[PDB]
Amino acid sequence: KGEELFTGVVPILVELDGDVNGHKFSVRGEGEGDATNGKLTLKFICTTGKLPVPWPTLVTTLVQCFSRFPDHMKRHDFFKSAMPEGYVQERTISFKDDGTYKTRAEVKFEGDTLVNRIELKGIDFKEDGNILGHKLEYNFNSHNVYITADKQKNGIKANFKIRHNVEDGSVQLADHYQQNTPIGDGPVLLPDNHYLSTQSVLSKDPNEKRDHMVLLEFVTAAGITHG
Ligand SMILES: [Mg+2]
Ligand SMILES: [Mg+2]
Ligand SMILES: [Mg+2]
Ligand SMILES: [Mg+2]
Repeated sequence: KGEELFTGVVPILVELDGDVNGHKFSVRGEGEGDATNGKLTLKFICTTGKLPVPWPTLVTTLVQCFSRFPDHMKRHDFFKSAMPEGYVQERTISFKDDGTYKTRAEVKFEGDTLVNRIELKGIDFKEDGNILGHKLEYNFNSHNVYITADKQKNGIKANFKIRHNVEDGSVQLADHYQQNTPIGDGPVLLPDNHYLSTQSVLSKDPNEKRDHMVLLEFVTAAGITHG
């Protein structure tokens, strides 16, 4: 159990219910994860019609348990150790000079499937800013996510800044503050100030008529040799 549950290719299910400035929407995703290789392959669909925000702004919200960990650090993998009961993942995403997403998700196994279920509330967005104005490019940069223990709630925190490319060559910053807490009541592995590195590629299914996002991710864990 724990890391043993990720030994092969694991089916994934993602469900997001969103409300941004009162615009409600839903997203459903399906695909597979291979933690041994740090590989994720997912396809997301907006089931309610058109997405009212850019797909990229939802990437980080839409399963860090799939990171590839080198064998010595595996005893610091909070995310797999909390499995299969899972963890709660909460974020405040503050878009620079624009609005804020508040997210609460539960990540856990439902049988053989790793499930990420999310509620997202977005507030204070500008009607013709980069988000509601859809001025973000359909691409994604690579980011490191620095993970620190928070042994008071028996979990981890992370702070990181996502850089979204804007169609005019500027970069829309999305400041992320993240908290994860186990759902189960037992002890879990806590990290020694490590980081997760992620790389993402966004594309489109040519046969798909619905508003959608195909996503391929690498994700790997690594210790901080120095700053
Ligand atoms: Mg719906
Ligand atoms: Mg988009
Ligand atoms: Mg890309
Ligand atoms: Mg939490």
